Amino acid sequence: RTIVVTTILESPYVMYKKNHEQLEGNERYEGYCVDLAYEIAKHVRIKYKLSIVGDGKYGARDPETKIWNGMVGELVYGRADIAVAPLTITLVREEVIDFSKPFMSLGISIMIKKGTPIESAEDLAKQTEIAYGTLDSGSTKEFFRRSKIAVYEKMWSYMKSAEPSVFTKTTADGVARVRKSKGKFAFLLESTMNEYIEQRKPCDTMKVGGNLDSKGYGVATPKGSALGTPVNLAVLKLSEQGILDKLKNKWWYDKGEC
Amino acid sequence: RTIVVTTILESPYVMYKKNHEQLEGNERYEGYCVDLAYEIAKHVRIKYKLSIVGDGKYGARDPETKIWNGMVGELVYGRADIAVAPLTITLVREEVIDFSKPFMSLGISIMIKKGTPIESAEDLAKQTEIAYGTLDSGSTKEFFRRSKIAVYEKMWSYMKSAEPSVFTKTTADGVARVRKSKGKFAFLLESTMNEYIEQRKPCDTMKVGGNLDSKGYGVATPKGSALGTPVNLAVLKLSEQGILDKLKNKWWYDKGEC
Ligand SMILES: NC(=O)CN1CCCC1=O
Ligand SMILES: NC(=O)CN1CCCC1=O
Ligand SMILES: N[C@@H](CCC(=O)O)C(=O)O
Ligand SMILES: N[C@@H](CCC(=O)O)C(=O)O
Ligand SMILES: [Zn+2]
Ligand SMILES: [Zn+2]
Repeated sequence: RTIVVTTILESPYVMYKKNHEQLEGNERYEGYCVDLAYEIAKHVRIKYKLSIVGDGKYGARDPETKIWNGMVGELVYGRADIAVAPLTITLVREEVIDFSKPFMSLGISIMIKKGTPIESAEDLAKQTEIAYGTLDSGSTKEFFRRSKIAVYEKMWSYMKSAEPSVFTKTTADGVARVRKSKGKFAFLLESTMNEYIEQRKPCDTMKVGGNLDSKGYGVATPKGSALGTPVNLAVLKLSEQGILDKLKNKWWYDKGEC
Repeated sequence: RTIVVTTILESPYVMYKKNHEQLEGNERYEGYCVDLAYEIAKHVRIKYKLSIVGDGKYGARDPETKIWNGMVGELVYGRADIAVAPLTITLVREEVIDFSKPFMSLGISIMIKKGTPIESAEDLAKQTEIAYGTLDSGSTKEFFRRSKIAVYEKMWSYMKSAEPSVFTKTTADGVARVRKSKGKFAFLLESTMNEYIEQRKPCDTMKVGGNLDSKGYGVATPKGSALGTPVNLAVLKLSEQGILDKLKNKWWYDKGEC
């Protein structure tokens, strides 16, 4: 009767509240997906408990063991009933889990430290003075790995072999690396995260250029699960009532520091 | 074995080829959705015949007879197997048909004749010198009808009662009205259509302001139909291989005249 909602610590989607160590259960957390989970659970009429995914990953299949990790894995192996997180709707995932229609629309983007001489993916691909990378084990990495587009192929060949590794284990590590590298590292990440960081002190990074693709995040359920339909309709209702727009404003812009 | 694909004449999604009267069947048509249909049918491995929806409408339920019209109706009553068209994914439709994940992301937008003193929905709502309207029987009209947001409520109250009618029967009639009204009519339509028109001679209209919402178009099938899964995966594959981006470029920008 209490359903398990797997999610991930990723600002501003899910973050610890300032006094979290003095709190328990759902009250430990705040952010866009915490609010999204509350609203969906209210429409679908369920009790639920937030659970930060143990391995801190979004979800990918190990090509050897064929085992899924991350939140995708929580759903696949029946350890979580729903995932409410910035989880990208992709073909390979759609084969093994279900997704609501998108609750946010976004694309892969470039983050630079301000002043960096880079305006586009082409600009990065044609030089080597500025290193660039992505989050490990997520959809952005897979994008470069799978792309058959020339410039992206070129970027992948550079990233796959770059030493020291340019694949970070969290988005926050990528951001720090941009910020500490004096313009010699750029980060490839989703425009939503990029746009949030750009609005936060020290206000030293910015998104450059257009997005590389157009896609969306979806609330996910195990394949064939009974919750999938209600959740989907809940997402569409929140979209049409403007709640999703409201929440984006709340967590990105209303508190903008730059 | 030959499946019926309902669609709608709406530039640049489906248009008559220049010498259509000398042609037959699928060869009569060209445009983004014609290409989209071809690509999906190739992945799903089906033969199909394009069929322009008889009533020229997207789809709405008559509140009296409770009968669905337009392409939604073609699917609901089993006269078409698939719809490939700029058909907006909405809650009420999702109750009676299925939709792939979105193949295009868009939002409601304002089109003005260039020079018109209007920058926003607020600007329209607070004056009456400039009339404004929408397409009849589509999702934009429903948006205003259903909105609980102040400015939009105000716009709806004006449109619902405006005389002569501001609800056009096709998008093209709305555009003509903007173009012939010397700045005294603005049109509320999806940003995709708005963006296409803006790139076409006489180059006398433009999109102003941000979009009013964020949503998407989806390929639609009757509820519970076996084609739904394959079509969905086909859409995600085309998205990830960049075909959808390619097609948008082909039909909007590559041939831009402004
Ligand atoms: N070739 C393109 O412009 C591709 N784009 C543009 C915006 C979003 C996207 O996927
Ligand atoms: N309040 C908002 O900004 C709402 N927006 C912005 C862009 C798209 C959308 O639905
Ligand atoms: N949203 C991504 C994670 C972030 C990224 O890969 O840039 C995913 O679902 O895998
Ligand atoms: N795409 C819309 C039609 C255009 C509009 O309403 O602006 C629909 O599916 O109803
Ligand atoms: Zn501590
Ligand atoms: Zn003729």
